[PDB]
Amino acid sequence: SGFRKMAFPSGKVEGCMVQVICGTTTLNGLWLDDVVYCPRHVICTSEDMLNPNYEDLLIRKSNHNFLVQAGNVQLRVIGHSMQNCVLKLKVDTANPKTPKYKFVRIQPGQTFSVLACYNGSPSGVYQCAMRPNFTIKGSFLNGSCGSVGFNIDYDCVSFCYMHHMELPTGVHAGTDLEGNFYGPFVDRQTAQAAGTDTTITVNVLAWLYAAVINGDRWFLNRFTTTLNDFNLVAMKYNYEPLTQDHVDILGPLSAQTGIAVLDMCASLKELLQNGMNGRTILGSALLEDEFTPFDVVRQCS
Amino acid sequence: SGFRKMAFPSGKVEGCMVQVICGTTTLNGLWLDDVVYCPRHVICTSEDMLNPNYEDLLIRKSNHNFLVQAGNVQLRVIGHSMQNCVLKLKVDTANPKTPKYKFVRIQPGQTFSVLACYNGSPSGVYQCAMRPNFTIKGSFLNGSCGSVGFNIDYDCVSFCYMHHMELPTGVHAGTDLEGNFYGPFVDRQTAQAAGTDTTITVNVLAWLYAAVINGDRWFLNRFTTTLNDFNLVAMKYNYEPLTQDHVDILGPLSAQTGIAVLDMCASLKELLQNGMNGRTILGSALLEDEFTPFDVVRQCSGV
Ligand SMILES: Cn1cc(-c2cc(-c3cc(Cl)c(F)c(OCc4ccccc4Cl)c3)c(=O)n(-c3cccnc3)c2)c(=O)[nH]c1=O
Repeated sequence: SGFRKMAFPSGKVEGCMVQVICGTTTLNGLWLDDVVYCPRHVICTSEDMLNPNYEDLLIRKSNHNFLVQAGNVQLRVIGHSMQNCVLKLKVDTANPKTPKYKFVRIQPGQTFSVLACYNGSPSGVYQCAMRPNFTIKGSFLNGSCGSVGFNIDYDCVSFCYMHHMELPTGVHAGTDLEGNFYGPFVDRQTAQAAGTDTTITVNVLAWLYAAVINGDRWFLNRFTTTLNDFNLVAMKYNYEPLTQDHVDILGPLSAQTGIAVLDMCASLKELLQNGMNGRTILGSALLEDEFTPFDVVRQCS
Repeated sequence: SGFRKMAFPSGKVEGCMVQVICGTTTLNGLWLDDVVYCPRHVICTSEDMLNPNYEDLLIRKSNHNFLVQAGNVQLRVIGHSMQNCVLKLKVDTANPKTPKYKFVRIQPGQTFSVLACYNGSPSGVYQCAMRPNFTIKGSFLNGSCGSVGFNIDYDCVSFCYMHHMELPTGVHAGTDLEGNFYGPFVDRQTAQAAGTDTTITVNVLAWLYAAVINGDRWFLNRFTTTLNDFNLVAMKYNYEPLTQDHVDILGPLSAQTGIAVLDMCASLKELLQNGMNGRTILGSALLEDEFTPFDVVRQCSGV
């Protein structure tokens, strides 16, 4: 048993991380086939960052302005192009360690693993989730731009995130591997603030089901609730509204434990009202919201 | 900024995980050079596990009782021997993906990454600590026996743990890569429980320093305690004693924040008595103790 926040084995992503240098800038790149993906703000000076004209800055760049290093091997850039906020460096060598991969855009509440990298060198891996305000609560230092988030299914690596910036509140914003930002954020040094963050309700419910599966039942009660009555209460605690889609994806966990989804919603309503009272659930003194219903069936059932 | 429970990149270890079958038992092995390491209890049946005579059981076994699958490529076992509780299986081929490595034994309070595997295929990675009662609070399902714990220094993998069994309270027991158990446990189906666990005090203090570094500062105060006054309070809440060596390694965090160690102990003592009751620190409603001072420095300042 036991239930921890497991990240995916990072081996297939480590083999793709490289260092991209342009002028005074050093950040990370993702080497897949003969393409290196990195944030397009690699081409900026600090003065550009307030209102960068990325099209104007890139057209002034030549291939030899970009220094790419994979280990002790320096790759030769033979071309470049921009796709949304991601720069794509064509190189004369395909990465022999290129795994089976594909690019995906995830939705809030979805989880993935982050391979934090510095100077193209992987340093640590951790699991996190896309927040409802489209930020992630990562751990990033200066130099970590270009780090990627991912899931691995069987042997296919689905890249879903590339790290671009840290917001003033210490939270992090980025793009998918097609250069499209998650949320209303831009790669500009102007004033940007994430909206109010909320708890991922469907993930908390899935986590309570995993608690019942592992033998924790102290929080259940004899109550039920309607869907609308639950949302009116939960939204008073800054929880995300639960939808019928969410009710449906919890069915397998409801059928495995014999506890109806709206019955577990009644338990959560009471937990929000009473707190933990010194107790814990799966070793946590608060309600965890970064385990998806999919993740629960994976590590548990 | 930000702080999360961070594991080492597991790639150098993923390339060493193989599957080991003996009869009906299936678990994981560590393939380094031309030797595959795995728990010795793989040779036991359910009736054997009740009171095993390992030297007799292994003597009556053959190289042909060991099926070793590395991905889809079979590995011929050309020899076998026991070192303590770890079975060593000589194979015909050295592992081409063998990293620079060494076997080390860790102490309670030290942390390491665990690559949980199932049928020789890596499934997930997570960071944990060797508890003071020599257990680890891991996440293991059926078939994870043989998963290893490790740290990485530069390019060198320091293997420190191999998973053997789960205890009745849901915690886990295992050995170093030389077969020596962590804690007072034996690899036999018998009645064994873990001792009263305690909180790793030096790790909590380092974690509170990481909180200060990230802007969570409400728990600070102007007061100082003594190492004797603090340890008298710590023993009452099942906290490990704070030694002078623990204060010394918190030194870098003390200088970088301006919070002397015994000031942070005054903050910790007040948190121990007055509780938290839902108020959080680094998004946690309890005191985390699975980050060493070195973990904090590596993650918060990249030193
Ligand atoms: C040259 N250079 C720069 C970086 C790098 C750039 C950034 C970064 C990227 C962009 Cl597009 C920005 F608009 C930006 O201004 C943020 C800001 C400031 C003031 C008001 C509002 C806003 Cl929004 C910052 C970064 O946030 N980080 C980072 C730091 C800590 C944790 N995580 C990410 C790092 C790098 O890694 N390597 C490298 O060579």
